[PDB]
Amino acid sequence: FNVAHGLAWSYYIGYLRLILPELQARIRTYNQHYNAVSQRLYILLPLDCGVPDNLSMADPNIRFLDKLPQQTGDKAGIKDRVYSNSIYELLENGQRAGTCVLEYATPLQTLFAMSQYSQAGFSREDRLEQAKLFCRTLEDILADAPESQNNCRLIAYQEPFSLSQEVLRHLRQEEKE
Amino acid sequence: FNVAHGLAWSYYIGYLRLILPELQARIRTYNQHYNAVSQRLYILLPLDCGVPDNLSMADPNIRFLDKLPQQTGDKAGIKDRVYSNSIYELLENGQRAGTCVLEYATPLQTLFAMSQYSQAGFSREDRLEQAKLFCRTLEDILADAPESQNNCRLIAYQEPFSLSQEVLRHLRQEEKE
Ligand SMILES: Nc1nc(=O)c2ncn([C@@H]3O[C@@H]4COP(=O)(O)O[C@H]5[C@@H](O)[C@H](n6cnc7c(N)ncnc76)O[C@@H]5COP(=O)(O)O[C@@H]3[C@@H]4O)c2[nH]1
Repeated sequence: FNVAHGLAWSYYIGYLRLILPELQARIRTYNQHYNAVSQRLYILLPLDCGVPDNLSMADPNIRFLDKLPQQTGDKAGIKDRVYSNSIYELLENGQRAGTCVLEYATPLQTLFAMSQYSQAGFSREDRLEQAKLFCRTLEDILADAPESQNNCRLIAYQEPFSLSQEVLRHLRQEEKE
Repeated sequence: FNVAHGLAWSYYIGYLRLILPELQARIRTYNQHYNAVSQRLYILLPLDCGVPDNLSMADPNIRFLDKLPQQTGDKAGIKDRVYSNSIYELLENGQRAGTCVLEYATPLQTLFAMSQYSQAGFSREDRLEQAKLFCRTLEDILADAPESQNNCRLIAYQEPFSLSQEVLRHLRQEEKE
């Protein structure tokens, strides 16, 4: 029916509510320790199309550089379950034009897969509007979450382009203020 | 409305479909390498109550021993995202009566949390039947999944007891055949 609403709240309480409070603290460690990546976490949400696993192939201008400090903790009986993220370099005309923490909204690929299996009661036409609904309920969550306080920026998009440009646009404008 | 159905399918396509095919292979590595833990993955699903993060406190007789070999791979733009599980010793009258890979159905604690936040449209009364629905749709998935082929056993339960006994019951009976 409306699976996206539930998955958005799962994205909050099982991930971002966990890693947002300590995110900025762990970026400082990397930058301070390494000779710079900006503070926010940038989450890609392709609405129409699917979610690749390697951004470098989704857009060659998005080159991955290094990892962050891992985040560990016991969650649901697994001692030292570790949450890790990735830092990507974004190029423009062969020039390093940005650096930041970039990743896809993993639940989006769950939706894409569920629209294939039969007994999920989820048709391939509903896919777009569910991706839209997911992108939006998550927006409502982050505006009034105490954990989200200039922590992350949603990058929604739909493709009939170049992704590296789309993320650059969000980077360039958060530096404006 | 009916959030559990969606979360069950998220549990399959984002976790068990990933780690079940290689699970048994990675258990052999541990046992063969370490001087024994049985092959299945045992997933706890408390329906009424919540999901603690440390089983040793949920039941003192469930003592954690060691970890498995980590499982890594790129998923949604995070290079070398790692999935790890935990191996627990289960005691009986102060005696080591079992060893296996044990964990909670993480989505269950997502449900428990969502029943608190206001704008999730999810009341605290619906909690039990949603946990029931989650336990069941997942059963339907594992019966006809090609990835699940004597890989894991669901341990559902509801508490007005001793958990270590409940898991032992499932261990003792899978050894009967
Ligand atoms: N991008 C990203 N990186 C992460 O490290 C990460 N960890 C969680 N999540 C996303 O947040 C939510 C996690 O909630 P939960 O863990 O309760 O459900 C998860 C979780 O129960 C199960 N799962 C995934 N990894 C593990 C794990 N290491 N241990 C147990 N369960 C896991 O599979 C469900 C769906 O995961 P994803 O569908 O890949 O995206 C998850 C999910 O939407 C992550 N997203």
